[PDB]
Amino acid sequence: SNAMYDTLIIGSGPAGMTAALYAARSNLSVAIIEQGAPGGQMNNTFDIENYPGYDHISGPELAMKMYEPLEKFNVENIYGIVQKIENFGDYKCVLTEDASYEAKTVIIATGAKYRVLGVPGEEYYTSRGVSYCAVCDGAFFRDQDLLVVGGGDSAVEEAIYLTQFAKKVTVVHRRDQLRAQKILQDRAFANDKVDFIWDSVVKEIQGNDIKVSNVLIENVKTGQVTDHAFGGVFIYVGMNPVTGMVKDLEITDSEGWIITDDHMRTSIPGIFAIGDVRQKDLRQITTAVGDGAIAGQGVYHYLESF
Amino acid sequence: SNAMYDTLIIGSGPAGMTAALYAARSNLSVAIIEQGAPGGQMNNTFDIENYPGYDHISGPELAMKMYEPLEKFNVENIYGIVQKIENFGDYKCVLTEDASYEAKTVIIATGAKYRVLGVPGEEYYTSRGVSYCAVCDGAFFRDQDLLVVGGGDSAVEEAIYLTQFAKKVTVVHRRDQLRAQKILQDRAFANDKVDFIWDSVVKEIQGNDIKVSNVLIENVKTGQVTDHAFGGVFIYVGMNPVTGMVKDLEITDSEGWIITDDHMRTSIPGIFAIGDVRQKDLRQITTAVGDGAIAGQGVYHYLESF
Ligand SMILES: Cc1cc2nc3c(=O)[nH]c(=O)nc-3n(C[C@H](O)[C@H](O)[C@H](O)COP(=O)(O)OP(=O)(O)OC[C@H]3O[C@@H](n4cnc5c(N)ncnc54)[C@H](O)[C@@H]3O)c2cc1C
Ligand SMILES: Cc1cc2nc3c(=O)[nH]c(=O)nc-3n(C[C@H](O)[C@H](O)[C@H](O)COP(=O)(O)OP(=O)(O)OC[C@H]3O[C@@H](n4cnc5c(N)ncnc54)[C@H](O)[C@@H]3O)c2cc1C
Repeated sequence: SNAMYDTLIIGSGPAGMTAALYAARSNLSVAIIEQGAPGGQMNNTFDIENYPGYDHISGPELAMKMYEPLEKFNVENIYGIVQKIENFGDYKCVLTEDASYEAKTVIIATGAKYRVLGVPGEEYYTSRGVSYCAVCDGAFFRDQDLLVVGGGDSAVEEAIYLTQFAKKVTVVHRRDQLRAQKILQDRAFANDKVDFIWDSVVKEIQGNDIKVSNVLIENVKTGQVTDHAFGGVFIYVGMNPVTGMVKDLEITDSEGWIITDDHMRTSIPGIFAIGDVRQKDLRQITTAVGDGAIAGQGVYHYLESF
Repeated sequence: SNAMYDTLIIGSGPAGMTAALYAARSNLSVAIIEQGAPGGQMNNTFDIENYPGYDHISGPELAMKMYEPLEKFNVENIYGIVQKIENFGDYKCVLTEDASYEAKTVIIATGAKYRVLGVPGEEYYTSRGVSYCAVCDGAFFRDQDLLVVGGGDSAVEEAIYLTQFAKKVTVVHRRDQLRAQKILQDRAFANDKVDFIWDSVVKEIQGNDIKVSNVLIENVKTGQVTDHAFGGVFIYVGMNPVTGMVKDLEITDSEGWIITDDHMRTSIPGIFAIGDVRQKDLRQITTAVGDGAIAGQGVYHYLESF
């Protein structure tokens, strides 16, 4: 089994860990290849209040509470940064920067990464006033003032979604026009709680080491900086799926997200994808948990029908 | 909102409760109509070890740990047994045996019910040696003897899945032939750890008030009873989706499971179905949690595009 696993799972987020739980619980050889801390994007989240069974919990302690039940089920944890996964039909290879492992099934759970703005203080106050997920932390900033960065569909729709909690939502954008659909533009201009600052760029995010308190906004045309008071900032600039190690396999779309079906299975038989690395709409721990369960239990079926 | 909810959720299992969590967290009027105890089929499960974030936990305490965070989010809990849900386009009605409520969206989370055998002691030792779910409690009965009831695809495949933990698996069936596919029949006859008892019916399940210890098996041809020692019994006879209150809507299949797509939405716009009441393959708390999250967050989108 060391020479050839029943399942190797690339990634240790909620998805990968759930697939490992189900697959190993079914008495299969399971190993997770993880670059760094078990938890993924979770280790960057202050508080989480939309995972059922937990009123409130932080990223790291929930990651550990998901990881520790794996040792009981013989999940072998392997450090590594996967560079390539190649298919051989009856078996597949997964290559490290210094090792390489064989498995009958590969489950891809590498997730994605929120693109960033490049602003001093955004790293600092991330998940403390800075957020890239309105569905995620929007309910924490009730009756406060929020700043939304962007001018596409994502920024506008996430802004009017944020109107469900905040007293006011202002969006910044480095231009005088929106590139979003005219329907959502009209919907935004119609909502009272949203106003916008045109031809401007976020210069720097400032707070009191605890929360975000204010942001310095620079105007691209004039060049002068003015400070504004905001309880929160939400930025959406796009996201990067971690799919560099499956470019050879033609399982991704144009933007690089892996294509699967109801059963988490890929156009390549034996390889599955779960979680946020997937083509999907709602990217949450609850969705990654559903997904991971489906792949972990599907591994047994694929192996049995052999 | 009392006269017309943003969302009414029929059912209080993991699915319904997760949809209520997400929908209410998005600042929407949410009420759950539940017949009885919050938890659904969970309140019948001894131990659960495949829900991420919890090493081991019982049905009731996990149900409560999922329910209590709802009061914080203004989820209104309404007792009732839904008899009919009718559609009016912009709005829908949900009828009790004595009341009736209007909502802009209905989420159907009524789940299903495991059909039973009608045997004395099966009720008693349910989830204590009696189980209707091999994926669920199969990993508890490692290196023991297990009895599988049935002769279709479900019984055979669940039996050879049970070979991954048990030392031996014997299946009972009231006939001399199997009605399963010949491929799975051959696969079963090929496995060493499975043997079968033909032309027999389970007469009664017996134990020590804690575990299942033995079962009395009657032969349909002779009529004589013989006792056999089994650590576990797993029965699959089919399942009944709770879809009596949506017969009018043509959203079910021939067997009565609700048809949805990726987004949990039904052929009827505004009505969603989640959890085990759905047409799906893997029915777990993790799948119901994914599903419920998707519907709860989709309610906001459907309402906004109005
Ligand atoms: C600021 C912020 C706030 C959030 N708020 C919430 C919230 O309120 N609620 C909520 O439910 N979720 C929240 N999330 C999490 C969100 O749901 C994520 O999308 C989710 O954690 C993704 O899970 P996943 O397992 O699919 O992917 P991830 O957890 O992102 O998986 C990434 C993992 O893959 C590994 N990996 C990647 N490439 C390689 C490689 N080549 N080799 C080896 N390992 C590799 C990484 O090391 C990491 O462990 C938040 C995230 C962030 C960043
Ligand atoms: C013996 C047993 C063992 C199990 N073991 C496991 C396990 O190991 N792991 C695991 O993850 N899960 C386990 N389960 C649970 C399984 O995953 C279930 O399929 C799951 O709980 C279904 O969730 P759901 O919300 O989709 O449906 P359910 O939880 O079944 O939803 C049923 C709910 O709908 C309500 N309802 C139905 N009709 C009406 C109506 N007309 N009006 C009002 N309310 C109505 C009921 O009152 C109930 O609250 C087990 C279940 C059983 C019975």
